Amino acid sequence: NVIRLKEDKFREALRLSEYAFQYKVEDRLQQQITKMKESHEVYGIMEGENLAAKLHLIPFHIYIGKEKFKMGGVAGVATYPEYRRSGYVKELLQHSLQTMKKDGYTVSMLHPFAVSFYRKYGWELCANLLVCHMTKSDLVMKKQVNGTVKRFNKESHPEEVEKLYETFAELFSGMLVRNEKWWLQAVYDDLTLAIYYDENQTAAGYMLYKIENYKMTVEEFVPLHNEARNGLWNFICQHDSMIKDLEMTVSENEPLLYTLQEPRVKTEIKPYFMGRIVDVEQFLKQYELNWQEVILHITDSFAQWNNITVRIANHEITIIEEPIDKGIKLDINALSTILFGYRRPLELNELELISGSEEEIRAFESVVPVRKPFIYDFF
Amino acid sequence: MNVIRLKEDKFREALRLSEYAFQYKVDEDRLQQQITKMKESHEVYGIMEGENLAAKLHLIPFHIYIGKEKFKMGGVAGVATYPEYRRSGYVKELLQHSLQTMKKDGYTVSMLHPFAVSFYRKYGWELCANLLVCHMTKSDLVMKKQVNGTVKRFNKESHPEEVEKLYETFAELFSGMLVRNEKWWLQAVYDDLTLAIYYDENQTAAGYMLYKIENYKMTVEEFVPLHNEARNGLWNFICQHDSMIKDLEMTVSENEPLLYTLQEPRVKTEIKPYFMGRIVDVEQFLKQYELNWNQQEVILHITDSFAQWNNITVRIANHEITIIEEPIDKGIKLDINALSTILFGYRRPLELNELELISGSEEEIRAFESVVPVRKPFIYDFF
Amino acid sequence: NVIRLKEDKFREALRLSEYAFQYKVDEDRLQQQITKMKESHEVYGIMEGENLAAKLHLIPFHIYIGKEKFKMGGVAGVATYPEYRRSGYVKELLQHSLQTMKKDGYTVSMLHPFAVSFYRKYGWELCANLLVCHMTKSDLVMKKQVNGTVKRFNKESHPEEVEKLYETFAELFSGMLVRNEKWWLQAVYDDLTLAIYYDENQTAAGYMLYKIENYKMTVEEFVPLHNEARNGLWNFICQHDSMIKDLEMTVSENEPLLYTLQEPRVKTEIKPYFMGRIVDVEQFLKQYELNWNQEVILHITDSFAQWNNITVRIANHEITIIEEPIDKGIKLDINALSTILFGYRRPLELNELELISGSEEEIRAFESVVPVRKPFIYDFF
Ligand code: NA
Ligand code: NA
Ligand code: NA
Repeated sequence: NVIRLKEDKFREALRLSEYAFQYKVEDRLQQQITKMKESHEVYGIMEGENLAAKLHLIPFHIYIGKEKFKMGGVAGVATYPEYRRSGYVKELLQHSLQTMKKDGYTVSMLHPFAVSFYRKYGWELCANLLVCHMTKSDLVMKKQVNGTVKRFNKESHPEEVEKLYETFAELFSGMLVRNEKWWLQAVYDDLTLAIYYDENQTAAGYMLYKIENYKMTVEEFVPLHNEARNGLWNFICQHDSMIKDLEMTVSENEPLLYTLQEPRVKTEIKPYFMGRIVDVEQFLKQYELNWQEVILHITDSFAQWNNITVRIANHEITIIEEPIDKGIKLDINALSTILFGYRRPLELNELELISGSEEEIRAFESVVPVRKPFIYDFF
Repeated sequence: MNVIRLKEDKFREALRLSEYAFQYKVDEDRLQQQITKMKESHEVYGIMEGENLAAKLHLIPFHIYIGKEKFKMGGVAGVATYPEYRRSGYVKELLQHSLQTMKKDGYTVSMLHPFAVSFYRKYGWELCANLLVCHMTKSDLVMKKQVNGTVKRFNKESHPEEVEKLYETFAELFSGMLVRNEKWWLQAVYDDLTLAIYYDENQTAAGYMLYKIENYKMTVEEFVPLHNEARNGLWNFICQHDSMIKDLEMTVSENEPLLYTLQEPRVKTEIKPYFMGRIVDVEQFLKQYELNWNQQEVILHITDSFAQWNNITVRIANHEITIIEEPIDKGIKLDINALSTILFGYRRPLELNELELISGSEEEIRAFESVVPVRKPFIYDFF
Repeated sequence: NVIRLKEDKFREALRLSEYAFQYKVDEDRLQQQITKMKESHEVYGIMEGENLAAKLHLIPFHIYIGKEKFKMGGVAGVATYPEYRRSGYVKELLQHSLQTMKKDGYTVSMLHPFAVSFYRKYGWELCANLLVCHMTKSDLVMKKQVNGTVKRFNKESHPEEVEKLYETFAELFSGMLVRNEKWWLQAVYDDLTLAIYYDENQTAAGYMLYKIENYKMTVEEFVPLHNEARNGLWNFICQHDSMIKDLEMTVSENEPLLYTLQEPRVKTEIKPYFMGRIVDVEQFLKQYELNWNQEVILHITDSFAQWNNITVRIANHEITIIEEPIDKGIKLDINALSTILFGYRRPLELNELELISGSEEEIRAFESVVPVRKPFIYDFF
């Protein structure tokens, strides 16, 4: 059934992409082709002579703290409506899971067209974006800062912005590992980069932004300390004559709004991305917790191999082959969201999506690290 | 030297100032109702410019829940001045006065809704609670599995005494929730809204909600389930209005998990800073305040520029909260704003360190963060 | 289960009307609802415990199907409080309303649906459209002048002659309400103004009901008996040209007025409006005149009104009921019979739509006998 698409069928694949996501790309068409050859694994199902459905699996890595996890990005999932009754996407999604397990992808992330559809197959919401809007009046400067701000574009890409990013990302779970090639091909789009440097010319924070029709849209705001935060804010304030509206995309852990003269500004939390644990035993081999014991009875209706019972005790992870009626029963969706830090054991317990004794939940709540998830990227 | 406690004959004049300052006209019937309110449950302070009331402030005696513990709370409300008088900063005088009164009377904490955050920040208040407002459409109203209980409806004239305990058990989960007697429910909460209680299999109350429906839109102003069954219970009740509504709007705490359970959880969801709180007397406040003992000593050097009795150094060690007389350079330096918002649970010692509004060693602050309870602030009332 | 509500519960019923339909009735105007319900409504309900859970009003009516007046049961104000929706009490009430209508001799039933799909399940079908069109100032172009005159009237000046005008119009259609003087005053007038066109001889020829507010004339009924009246009424609308920026008119699908404009391409929508149901087929057919200008046998299904699961013999200018089984003939349900007999959807259409089965012979014959009268209702309840 499921075949790995070769170079010939790529135009056909993109014709389905163009149809499902209602856009028309002609010269930029060869970029897509290339991106696919160079960094995607494109999977399809044929009906007769025609490509009926596709899925892309992009090899990635993510940060869960300092630890890098091989992560399989699911993207461009699509089917022509006439073949929807066949349910080809299900077959493809199952196949990608098997491929991932086989290649050593412990974890998967995707951007849902609908959440309920991927929820069905084990993916779960795992990260938000905070979008906040301010106006001209909000642009009050903080105390003068000693360092300097400098501006760059795709062409002037400074290698040092990559370190800044890494330092930031390691504070979270689910941030994408950005190589130079990623930065240039995916991050800049139509944006302008600005880096704040401290008193002795050390890079300390960065932002990605654009200005059009009197609106500054700030896509990434990354300060490593308050000085950097202050330095960058002041830089923004220096645009006050040009801008009527400011829009910023940040993490929930970003405390900038609090410092404003009038902190009651428009601020929306949008669930953004979904994640999934692919190979549990292999995932927990890498995952560091916080240190009576914890037994997890994990269920997974789409990936057979995650139907396991796990023992988290004494700085160790072990698989209980023939378990007993004791410990926490949970879903792969629940496990995935919990281990990303998106929902807490207690929360999903209140919601009745995981089960256990009062004591047992308290123990679980205690081992999962408190680190919050975030992803600044798109695919 | 300027502030007087307004007597009954001036209450009417105060309301002409209220109406001017908050751009509304009281209905003639309500006027006497607003006077009674003020006579009974408000202490109204003003400053005169000759013959006329120039500025005013209401101190409302309240109590709040911080966990299971009830703190005497000074509700600051109706702070107003006429524009022709605004140059003289009468409001600053009134507010400084209310603080002196609150200390005299044994209030430990104070809360207000600000016309401007910046203004009250200067005199010691900080933000302490947010509201989360969310908007759904008809297509979001998908039933959850059926529960074996039932929902009943109520109005002001049918006020059921179980709602009071439903509220209380919810409030006790948070910091800053208002303590509500019958009078308060009847006079301040129902407004134009409808009450609906969920009852379990045994006809036992398990959760409530307050809402109204106008022009195809349900505004749910309070949603309070005690457990998941009552959450589904009330949710399915909302859903049973599917034919009636295009739009739905709920005001909840950032702790309400309902959103996560929706078919398409990416709905419009906005966190607005709502309310401000201030510790009035630290020493008295901390005597009532349960901390989280589980790993080194924590000293706090507290600065309060407008209440000098809070300019103290605090020792948090053993199980005691002691006070240190000797001037010592060791420990955390923070101000009363910082301390208030921390103890409300609104911002963490860690967050305020990163922002450099408090200061100490990594270790000192790690242990500060450790002792302050994980409880979340919330307030559902308005005054 | 179902009780006929007494005077004493009418206040409680209105609280359910205020809830389900989202409105607050006035202090004084509350009593006029109570009165109306006493006087001309049969208000039915089910109780859960001590509380009213669900309600249905049956309003005794009569309608025009051509010149023939049929007794009509108007279903109005159907509602349930949401915490009882699981109990399906509205179903119980609709079933009960059907039995009553049967026993009392109502042959047909009409209602305005909050949701069509709901009433279809129980046998009601769409049976009438409204046509709404909007014009602007530049559309109010005078026609040639006519010899007749127009007079304005209100609730208190109610002229008897409008009643005959309405009747003459009503008789051309199927589904129009029979309007007594009382209905006119208490339901038709509202806040509207009656204008009447009189001809050369000072004989009433047509009427309109309209209101003008914030530069919009809304015409809710436009009823010219002949073209002189059409023109006369239209000229009267045009004299308001310095007063209006927008003109809204509700008319029957068959009102040709728009064809006559300078620019007939104005905003114009057909809206499905009302629903009807044949309550008792056997008794309805005894009054229903057909077209005999060849054998027509109908197997009728009605999953909600049991007494309607019959096969009708219609032929030899006659009406009989075949107790004997035979598969030959037209199979249709009550929604299909109902919509066909009002003249809303032809047999030919419903065949193409696979909603009725049979041979070409029988269908073309069926299409032949059902008269070509178009349905319409200018009223609301
Ligand atoms: Na981005
Ligand atoms: Na409220
Ligand atoms: Na009408």
